[PDB]
Amino acid sequence: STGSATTTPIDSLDDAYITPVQIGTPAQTLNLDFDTGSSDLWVFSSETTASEVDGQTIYTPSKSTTAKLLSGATWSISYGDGSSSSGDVYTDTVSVGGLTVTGQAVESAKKVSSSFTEDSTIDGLLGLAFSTLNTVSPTQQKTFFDNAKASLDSPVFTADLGYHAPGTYNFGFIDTTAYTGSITYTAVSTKQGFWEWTSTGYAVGSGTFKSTSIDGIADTGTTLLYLPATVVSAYWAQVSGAKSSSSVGGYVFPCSATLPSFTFGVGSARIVIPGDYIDFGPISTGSSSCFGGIQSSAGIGINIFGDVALKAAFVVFNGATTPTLGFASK
Ligand SMILES: Cc1cc(C)c(CCNC(=O)[C@@H](N)Cc2c[nH]c3ccccc23)c(C)c1
Repeated sequence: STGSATTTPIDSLDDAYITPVQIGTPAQTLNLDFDTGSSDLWVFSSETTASEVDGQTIYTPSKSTTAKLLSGATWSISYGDGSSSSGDVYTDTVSVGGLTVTGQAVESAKKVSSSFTEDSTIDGLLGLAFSTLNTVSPTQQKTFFDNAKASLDSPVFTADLGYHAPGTYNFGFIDTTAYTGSITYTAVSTKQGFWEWTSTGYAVGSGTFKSTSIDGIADTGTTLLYLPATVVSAYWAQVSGAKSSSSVGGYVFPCSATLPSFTFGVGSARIVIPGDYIDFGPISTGSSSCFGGIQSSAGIGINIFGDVALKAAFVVFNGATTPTLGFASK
């Protein structure tokens, strides 16, 4: 089998991407944030504290003839940025395009933190990291991809995120028309539960490529590109007036700037992030200071190749017996 669904930026800055997902019988369609940095499929629901719902579409398991409460199962997730959610668990039928998993764990939120409430465009997250990170207790549950993998024509999914435009998540096949050149594959460590890999270096604009190992995760659920402070300083030094602001929380730059590109290495291959991808707009409404899309990882503990980097590439998440990551230009 295969599946294919269009993923759409939630706003004019590409702050996140939402993909329609069918849950239950009859189908309830929710717009989920496909997150290769976590492993829980959780949704706003009829159980969610009413004051914590503000425009999201909810899953109502009592209206699904295939939903079954997973007795005694609860979940609770604390993302590294300080957001969180928790609740109870149903098994139900979940489809992404033409791809269907019966008996998928659907984690129904009873509580969400304020940032999720305040984002009316995201109805939940669909985790695509490794199932060892799943938070359901006392019986850990599998991700949608893990459940689907044996049925897929090939045990893969691909992320093709657009810049200010829709893109595509494919399951079970590689669309050879969706990229230029070839796909370069690179090793993955699964020990921490992430799609953890090592970039071979970077360049700023037309500058000389620096060969240096940069360990990090491929995380479709993170907006920005978070890299070591040395790398980030080298980038913003090329932008007149850019500076790291403690009050704002990272590098800011004049909104009148035209930004240089940023290149990262995948083996001997190179992915070029165009400069415009690194502009995340005014720091506050009406400001002439803009927030940078490349930021220091120093306070995080790991480098994060988030959407800023991933949207410049066609990315293969290869779930073969030994997982690997593939990147192509597009
Ligand atoms: C200090 C610090 C700061 C950041 C930015 C991060 C990355 C957080 N990014 C995720 O954890 C996403 N994989 C998932 C995610 C978290 N919050 C969301 C809100 C909306 C949509 C998706 C999500 C970490 C690990 C640590």
